[PDB]
Amino acid sequence: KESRAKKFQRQHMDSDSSPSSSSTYCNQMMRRRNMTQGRCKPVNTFVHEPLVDVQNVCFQEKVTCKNGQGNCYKSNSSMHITDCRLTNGSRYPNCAYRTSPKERHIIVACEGSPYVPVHFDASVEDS
Repeated sequence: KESRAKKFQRQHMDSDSSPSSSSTYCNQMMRRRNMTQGRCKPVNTFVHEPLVDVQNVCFQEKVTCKNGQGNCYKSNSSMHITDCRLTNGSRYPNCAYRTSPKERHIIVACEGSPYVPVHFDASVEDS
């Protein structure tokens, strides 16, 4: 009863929660999202925008992927997100990140049917 896309949602898509995330949000969240299980994540970037939005991206714009195909795409515009990068030389099992409340574009790799983001690449700075 599980799927791939769904995993991506609870992976980077944190819309559920509200903005203004400065506290140890990521520091823990990232770990609570089953991302620090067994090991520690070097970096990450949550999202404060609704999926429906990110999804439209795959239909709004498109971009190249690691392989070199149009498997990737970029949001037609900026989007609320919560930066999350390791800090204090933290390491597994320890995991400390710096929650950075910001809002900008993003690039994700959508696939399958329907066309939804099943992976996250990295956030953008500007158009």
